[PDB]
Amino acid sequence: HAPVVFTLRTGIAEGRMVYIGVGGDIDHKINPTLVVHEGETVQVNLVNGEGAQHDVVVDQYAARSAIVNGKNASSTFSFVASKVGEFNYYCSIAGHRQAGMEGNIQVLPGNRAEMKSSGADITRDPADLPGPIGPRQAKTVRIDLETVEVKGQLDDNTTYTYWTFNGKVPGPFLRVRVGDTVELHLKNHKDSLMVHSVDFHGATGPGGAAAFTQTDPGEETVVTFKALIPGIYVYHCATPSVPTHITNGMYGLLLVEPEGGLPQVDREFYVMQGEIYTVKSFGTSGEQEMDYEKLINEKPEYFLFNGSVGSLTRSHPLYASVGETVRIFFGVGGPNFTSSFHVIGEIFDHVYSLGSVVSPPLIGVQTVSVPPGGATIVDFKIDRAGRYILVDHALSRLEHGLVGFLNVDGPKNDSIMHEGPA
Amino acid sequence: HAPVVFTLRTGIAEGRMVYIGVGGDIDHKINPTLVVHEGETVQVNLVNGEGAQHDVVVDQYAARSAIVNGKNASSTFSFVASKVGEFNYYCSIAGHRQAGMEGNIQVLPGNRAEMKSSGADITRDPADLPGPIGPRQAKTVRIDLETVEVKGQLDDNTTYTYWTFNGKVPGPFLRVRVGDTVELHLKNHKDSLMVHSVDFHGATGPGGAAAFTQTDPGEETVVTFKALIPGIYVYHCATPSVPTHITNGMYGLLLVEPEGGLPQVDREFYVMQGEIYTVKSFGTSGEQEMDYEKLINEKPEYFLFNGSVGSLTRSHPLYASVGETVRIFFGVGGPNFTSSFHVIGEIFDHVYSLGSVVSPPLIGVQTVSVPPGGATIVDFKIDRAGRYILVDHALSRLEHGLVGFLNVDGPKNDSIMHEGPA
Amino acid sequence: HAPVVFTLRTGIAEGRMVYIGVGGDIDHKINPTLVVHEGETVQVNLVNGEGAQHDVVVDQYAARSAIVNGKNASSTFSFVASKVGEFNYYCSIAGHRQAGMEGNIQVLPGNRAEMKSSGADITRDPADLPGPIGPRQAKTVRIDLETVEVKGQLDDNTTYTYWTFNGKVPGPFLRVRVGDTVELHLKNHKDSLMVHSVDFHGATGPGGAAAFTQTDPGEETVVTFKALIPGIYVYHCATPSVPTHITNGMYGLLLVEPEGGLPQVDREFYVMQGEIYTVKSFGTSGEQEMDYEKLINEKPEYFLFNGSVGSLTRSHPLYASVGETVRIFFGVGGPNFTSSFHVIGEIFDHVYSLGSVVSPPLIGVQTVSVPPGGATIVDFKIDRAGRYILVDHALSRLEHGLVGFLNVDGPKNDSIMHEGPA
Ligand SMILES: [Cu+2]
Ligand SMILES: [Cu+2]
Ligand SMILES: [Cu+2]
Ligand SMILES: [Cu+2]
Ligand SMILES: [Cu+2]
Ligand SMILES: [Cu+2]
Ligand SMILES: [Cu+2]
Ligand SMILES: [Cu+2]
Ligand SMILES: [Cu+2]
Ligand SMILES: [K+]
Ligand SMILES: [K+]
Ligand SMILES: [K+]
Repeated sequence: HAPVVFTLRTGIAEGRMVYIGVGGDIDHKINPTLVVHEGETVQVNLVNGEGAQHDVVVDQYAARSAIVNGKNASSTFSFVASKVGEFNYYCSIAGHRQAGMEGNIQVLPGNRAEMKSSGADITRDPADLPGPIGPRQAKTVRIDLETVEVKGQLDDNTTYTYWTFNGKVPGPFLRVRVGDTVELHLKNHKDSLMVHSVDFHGATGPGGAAAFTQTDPGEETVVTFKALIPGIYVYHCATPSVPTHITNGMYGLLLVEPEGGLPQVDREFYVMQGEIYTVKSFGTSGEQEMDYEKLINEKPEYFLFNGSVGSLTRSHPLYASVGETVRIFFGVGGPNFTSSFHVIGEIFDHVYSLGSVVSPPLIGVQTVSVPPGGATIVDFKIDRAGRYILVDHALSRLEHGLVGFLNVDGPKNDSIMHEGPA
Repeated sequence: HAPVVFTLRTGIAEGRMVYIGVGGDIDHKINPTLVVHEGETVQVNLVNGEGAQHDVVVDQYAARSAIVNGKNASSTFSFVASKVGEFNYYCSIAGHRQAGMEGNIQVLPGNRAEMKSSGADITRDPADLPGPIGPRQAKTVRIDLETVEVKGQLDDNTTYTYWTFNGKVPGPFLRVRVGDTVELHLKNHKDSLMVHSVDFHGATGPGGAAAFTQTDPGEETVVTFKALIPGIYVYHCATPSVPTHITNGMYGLLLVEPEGGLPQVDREFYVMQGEIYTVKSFGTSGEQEMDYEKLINEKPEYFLFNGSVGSLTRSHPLYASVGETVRIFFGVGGPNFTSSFHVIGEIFDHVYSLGSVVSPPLIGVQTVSVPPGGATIVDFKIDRAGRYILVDHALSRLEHGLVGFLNVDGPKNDSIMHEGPA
Repeated sequence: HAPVVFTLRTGIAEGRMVYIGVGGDIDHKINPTLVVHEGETVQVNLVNGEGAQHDVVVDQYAARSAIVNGKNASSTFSFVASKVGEFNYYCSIAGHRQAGMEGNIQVLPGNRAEMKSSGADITRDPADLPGPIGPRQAKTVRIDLETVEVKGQLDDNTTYTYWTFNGKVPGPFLRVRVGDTVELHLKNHKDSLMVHSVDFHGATGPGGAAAFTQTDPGEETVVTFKALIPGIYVYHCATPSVPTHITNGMYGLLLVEPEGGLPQVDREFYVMQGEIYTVKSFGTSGEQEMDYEKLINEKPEYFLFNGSVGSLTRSHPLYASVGETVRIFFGVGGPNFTSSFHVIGEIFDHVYSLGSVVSPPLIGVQTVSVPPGGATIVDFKIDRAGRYILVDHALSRLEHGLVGFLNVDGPKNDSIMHEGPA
């Protein structure tokens, strides 16, 4: 999977100069044992706590941080845990290892256990969308949405109150044809504390339907609307506080197909990015709560593909085969951040700028900016095997949970890319 | 209009466990009375101050926050104040109401009073722009700007020292034809403390004219420059500190029309987005001042359309009628934030990407990313009535002042969108 | 060149009411002497420290700040230091000058000394790139990169440990033709602490080559890959922590030319933007260190073109002649911020949107958003003389080191732009 990340701050604790764990399974632990599995890439973040000179050296891997001099000075490093066994990490500054700066890394055989928590799985499988529509004539299409507030899994051993369409994040991928009439039935579950609604960016009229869909707990609201313009549209709850309903999970995509349909492709995926603003820092376990000051001042703790940490890496990666042309419908619920959407190891053959399905897509593009409340379509042929990586290329976000895998099976070496000279 | 928002934090004050108001008319008040008008959507933000378990419950409205457990934990909720009267809000956790956590919501008949302050109205009416140039050959054209420093209204009961072109924000919409020779006369009002100037993105040469227009208070500067390339351009003061002059209000748009003009439209509108960085938190009344730390580190307090809170909702909303084709000239003065410009309930028929007027517009677009120092043009046919909502879809900005209304009269229900089934 | 900036906070120090220097050569100095050279533009930022009313008045220049009233209230102003000599600056509030609020501005003849420090010059000269490839057929091209960790100059009297391709930032501009087979040899210098590697956005396959290029210090890695799709591609180090390797300087551009080559142009330039996250605030001299909290929370201290403060203003400005058509290859290493790239005084004739070289470029564009992990190409005819200014139009970044000069010699006044009436 992604690197396993450990943060260590230096300090004086239990009477000695030591390292102290930050977050994860090591939170506030003195000289924590870092437990890792054979073959994992292990990342260690060292932050200087008290202002003495420090590093971290990993005894048999010859991996080390840079030296860190003043308070807050930091160094980050990694190594592949290729050998099972127990290995010391320690500070190499004169006297510090003797003063107390030493702990263990345990490299265990086997695979890391699956993520678990007391929360429900609220992730949307990225293969979970309707396929292309027929060559139909326009018609009336009934859509059902239910709004549910649910304790969900946010990360291993970490939970959060999500608010969702149909129990997952993003909500259902809706797919209709230009000219269709949509008849929406919105039910707000009876255990909901809040009113919920929906605004479709592909709808024309008051609140994008939100003026007709403010729905009390236990009740239903119904609204009919015409789909007048093809495009790939975000939709989201539109009940005040709107950025609050959105951060909690109430966002989705609505595709309005052009008359002829989109170009035919072998496989399509559904991916949306959002932020969560928790009182505790990213990586702290337990029951997380929303922090309003962080929300309104745009200070996110979690950045997420499809609802959760590890959603598209461990829970349900994308899977395709070599030679397939693939399409990702990519949307940004937000509420706030522009995504720089990129698939590492591949190139977008076509990018539907700003979600326009009528204009000719752009050709041969590495990375696309997608604003919150915006969506695009990217298509590309997969020429060869590999683990391709979905990222927002504001790469600090990798460490706030933002990473997905597109797994394509086949040989490591081929004529498109291979080790060694030509 | 837009929800009336109240922030309550919990804590201990006057010898009891209580709610304490934050900002607005309730700042620092204990168990404050929330005064509200019939028909308003009321939003309450609860932030846990001291770490006991809390909620807010509105007696008779069946409206409540989620329970908030640790310090900083937060819950936002809203409700429509449909019934006139006096209603209790209280904490439902055992003992907390008797302990002192209770206040009153007064729902008054009629409408909320207008916004007032000891500041001048510095807002640009969105219909305040010159219309299409006729068919003309290119000619010499005189433009007059005056830089004025003025105490303006920022919000209800709140003021700020604005720096402006001609006393409003954005400055005058300038409109010339490609090939025009522009003779710009820039006067700095004698009462200004600062020198002021102007850089047009549509100008070719030193500082986009800024090298020629550094103008001492009481002086006049004159520069002539040719408009070589059609487009929709931002202009702004360019005297150091340029971000300071921009945040204070010194930005506007220059349209350089292409040869046959832009497509004819029923109505054109002029809107610009910018930020203000105050010492005090958004929503705190009184005389506001610039915070330089917040400016250079991009931590805004106010995000604004046309200069002021309520600028395009209560002061000068956009007006149009059903069936009209409408144009928005939309620019970001900034200084720093890219806008995700979106009109809730409508779809952009045409988007002039990156403000290009020569390249073919994109078709059928929900949301347009516009950088600081950039502008765009969006055109759309308004198919039906409703109140349409201009926003930056980084939606936390909603609750920092960034919202606008485009009001279109007519029935709620029609064939394009109506309540109930098809 | 760019404004000389001094920051003063007010306070009580050494027993009086005074101004105190913040950063630069005045840091923590009481009533500091601001030393400046004839003809420089001087900017003073005044920040209220203790809460009494203050301003700053420059004697004889008649330049002053606005009055600042509460703690943190700020006001910036500037003046041109046109007269050599010594001039008092003082607070005009009653009693404050006698209470101690007074210092000196020393305006010296001649030019400011060149930036110096104990660090290596790590800046890429923007003219340092290979020119257009012949109209040859596809072939095998060898590329060599070495990854080196080096103490570099960040600013005058300030250094940082940069991690680089080939000792400069950005790395070498790489230039191949679509269809080429690229044989990349990556050497990691034996004095490196870290493994380093390479991900090319122009490569197709595992990690964009990163799966094949994790290189221990003192070792080499070789990988061959085909350039399948023309485009302007970012490449960067891809060893965990990736945003750490990127912020330290490991980013560059790879052009995969289309079959015909790019349109012919008179002069090409190579510019990249990135951020540095130091423990100390921007403008603090000395040996700087990375701050991981600032990195991962996206709170930068330096925004940089080509590696360093003053890199494109004083060290290696861009130079061209009137009449030339100029091309800038512009990319954002990041790791985090999208750039609003603009050349003050010019307009882009052609913008290759999202870095697509297959799609028709956009025409007549003032400013372009470039995401981190993305690049574009902008072409423009320079019609007349002037000092043109490359900026990211999120203009607070000017004060964080983000500015560049394009120098075009010739007359100040002409038909395109001149002082006085038409
Ligand atoms: Cu140590
Ligand atoms: Cu909702
Ligand atoms: Cu929306
Ligand atoms: Cu309580
Ligand atoms: Cu000005
Ligand atoms: Cu500008
Ligand atoms: Cu004073
Ligand atoms: Cu590296
Ligand atoms: Cu990348
Ligand atoms: K491909
Ligand atoms: K419409
Ligand atoms: K030009």
